[PDB]
Amino acid sequence: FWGLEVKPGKPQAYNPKNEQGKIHVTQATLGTGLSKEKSVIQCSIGDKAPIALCSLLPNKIECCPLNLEFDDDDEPVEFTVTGDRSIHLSGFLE
Amino acid sequence: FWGLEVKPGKPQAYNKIHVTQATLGTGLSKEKSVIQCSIGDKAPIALCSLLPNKIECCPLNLEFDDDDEPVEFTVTGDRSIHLSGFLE
Amino acid sequence: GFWGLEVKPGKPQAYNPKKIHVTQATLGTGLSKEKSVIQCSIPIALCSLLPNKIECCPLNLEEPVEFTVTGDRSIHLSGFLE
Amino acid sequence: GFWGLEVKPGKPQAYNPKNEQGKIHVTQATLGTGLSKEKSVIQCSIGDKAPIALCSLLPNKIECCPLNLEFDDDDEPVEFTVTGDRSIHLSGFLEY
Amino acid sequence: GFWGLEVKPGKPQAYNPKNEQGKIHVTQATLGTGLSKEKSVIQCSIGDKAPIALCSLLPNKIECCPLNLEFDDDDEPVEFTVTGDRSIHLSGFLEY
Repeated sequence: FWGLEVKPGKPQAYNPKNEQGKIHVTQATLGTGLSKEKSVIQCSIGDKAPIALCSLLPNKIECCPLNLEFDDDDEPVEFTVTGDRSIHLSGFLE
Repeated sequence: FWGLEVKPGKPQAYNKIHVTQATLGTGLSKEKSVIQCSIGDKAPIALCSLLPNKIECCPLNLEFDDDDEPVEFTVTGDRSIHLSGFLE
Repeated sequence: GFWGLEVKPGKPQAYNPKKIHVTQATLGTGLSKEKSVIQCSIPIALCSLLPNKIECCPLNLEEPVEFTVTGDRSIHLSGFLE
Repeated sequence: GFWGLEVKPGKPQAYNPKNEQGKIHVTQATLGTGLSKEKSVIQCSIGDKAPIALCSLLPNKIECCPLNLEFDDDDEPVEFTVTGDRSIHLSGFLEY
Repeated sequence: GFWGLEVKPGKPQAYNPKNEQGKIHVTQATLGTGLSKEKSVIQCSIGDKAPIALCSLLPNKIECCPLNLEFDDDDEPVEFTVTGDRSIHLSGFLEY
């Protein structure tokens, strides 16, 4: 089992080399709070333009299935969350 | 086939298992039901969030291993969450 | 290798000796605005469909079955075999 | 190996998997253009058998849904039937 | 092996899978920034073939959706076309 809480108020580096296998990210879940603003999580692989991975809507869509693979070769990964609420990534190691 | 009803309130201990769905249990509560997972001593991670009368099930893709470690499922709200999937 | 199974509401339903991948529940025909839940046993909930909101959902599922559906509408299971 | 098929509403539409060079993985249904707010259901009947609903799309609520279906040679004639006034775009890939 | 592509609206956008070191698994579409409430549809054409809708995102209702598509050296120029005023972010992974 694998999980990471990405906080909103600062872009967050993640290093897949710290995991003993390939990371399967299979879900994003909205963290606690009262904010009704959309929460978007973006991903940049070293210094490339960020790509939006999903978009959660408080009281409508508070989780969504993903199917992403991060390995050693994804040098530094940078996760950025828009909005006032954390996004919980979950999945498993291969 | 594999399935587990996680009851709300008191954290539920568990321990290859493919978890592929969460479904909202019976009850009248309109409050969100969130299921979290905490490994051993680690901070719990939210696995999904179900909304009565809007989203009452969601697809998952989780793997828990043969070794069987210390996993704790915690459900927020007044309603059980039915995990389903299979074993290979 | 298509596969389909309309579970009607009311009394449950058996299964065929020979592997089945169920990958979708779809809400059957009807006017009922009631929640339709489908369940399995070996009695666990597989999914929950809401008329005029969520009328299908993706599944990933693989000795006695018995399917039972809650609600006024049937649920169409679909997928394939391996 | 991208694969896609637009199923038009009304008259049932026959599909022959023998025309594809591999097994067909259908993974998405997407609602076609149109102003109709009526639900769009796509059904599948293989042999002469009874049709099975594959999904149900709701204009301005749920206009696509993930699928995981496999069609091969053995699915003799497949008949797709769409309810409503809007086409359904099936997409996926071929397995060689 | 993370993979991502922002498809901009309006002018169709050519994509070449031969430029990637393995097979492309597209597994999500996410709605780009913007204030437009209009539907965003992404379509795909492989060479000369009529475009097929891959999904349909609804601002403030459905702003991402799971996909399961495979692009290989084939298709050559998979032309992606986005309806609406907002980019669509495709994400997924490479299979080596």
